Amino acid sequence: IDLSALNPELVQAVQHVVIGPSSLIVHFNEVIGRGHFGCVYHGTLLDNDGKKIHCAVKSLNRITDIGEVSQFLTEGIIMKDFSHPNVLSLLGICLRSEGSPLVVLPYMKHGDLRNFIRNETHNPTVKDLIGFGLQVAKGMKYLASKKFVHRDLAARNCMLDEKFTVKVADFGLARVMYDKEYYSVHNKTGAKLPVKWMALESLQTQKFTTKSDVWSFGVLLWELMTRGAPPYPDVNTFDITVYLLQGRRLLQPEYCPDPLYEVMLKCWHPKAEMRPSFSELVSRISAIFSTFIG
Ligand SMILES: C[C@@H](c1ccccc1)n1cc(-c2cccc3cn[nH]c23)c(=O)[nH]c1=O
Repeated sequence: IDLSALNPELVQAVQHVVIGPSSLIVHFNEVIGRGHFGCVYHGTLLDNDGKKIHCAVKSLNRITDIGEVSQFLTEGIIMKDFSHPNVLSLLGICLRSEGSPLVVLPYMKHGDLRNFIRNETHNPTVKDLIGFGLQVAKGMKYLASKKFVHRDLAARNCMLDEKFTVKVADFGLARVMYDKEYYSVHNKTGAKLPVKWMALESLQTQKFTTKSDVWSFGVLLWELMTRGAPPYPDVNTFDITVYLLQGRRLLQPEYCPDPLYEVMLKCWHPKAEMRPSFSELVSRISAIFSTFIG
C-alpha cells in the first residue's frame, strides 16, 4: 500500500486514530477467529507506564486500493469517536507499509453473543436474555444518535466482555460509506448479504437507514429469545421477500413473553416510518425487563 499517495488533509485528520509498533504488539500466532474478511489475532497494547491492555486485532485483508484505504481511514475517524458502554470502542487502526490494514479493538473475554447463547453448557435465564436485548437497544440508540447506520446488526456481531456487558460491534467485511458500494462489494468478493436480518424495503430498494437497523434489531431479539436459532431456516434467502410480503413473520419463541414479541412485530412493521425508534425500544424493553424477577 502506497501511503504517500493519500490526501494530506485526510492523513492529518486520521493521525489520532493510528497506532503502531511503539505501543502495539500483534500476536500473529495467536488467532482468535477467522472470517471472510480476514483474521482476528490476540494483541497487546502498552500504555506509557508499561501497563498491558488485551486487544483483538482484526486484519482487513481485502483493503488494497487507494479508494478502499481512504474509505477505511474515514471510517476509522467516525468510529474512533465512539464512547458508549454498549458499543465496542475502536482503540485504533494500523496502516502499515507492508501488510493489510488492522483494526484494534478491546478484547472480548466471552466472545460473540450468538455463540454464548447457543452453547448448551451455558444457561442464561429469560431475564438475562431480555437484559442482553436491552443492552443492544442502548448501544443502537447511541449509534442512531450519531446517524451511524449499522446495516449488519445480528447477535453474532454483538460481543460480551469480561463482565458480560454487551458491545455492539462488526466482525464482517470492511465498512463502506455508500449503500451502492455495499452491494457492489458483496457481489465482487462473494460476501453474503444478511438477507434474513434485512428490512423489507432494504431487500426491495437496496437502501439502509436507522429504520432498517430497527428491523434487524427485532430479528436480533428473536435470536436472543430462541438462544440463537437461525431465523427462517426453512425459507430460502431468495424467497424471504415474498414471505414478508404475505404478512408473515418469525413466529413467537416458546420462552418469549407476549409484550416482547409485540415489540418484535413493531420492529418488522412494513412501513419503516411506523417502526419505533431506538429510544422508544429502550423505554419499552426497560419496562418489560422491570417485571422479570432474578
Ligand atoms: C468500533 C467497532 C464497531 C463497529 C460498528 C459498530 C459498533 C462498533 N468496529 C470497528 C471496525 C472498524 C474500525 C475502523 C475502520 C473500519 C473499516 N471497517 N471496519 C472498521 C471493525 O472492523 N469492527 C468493529 O467492531
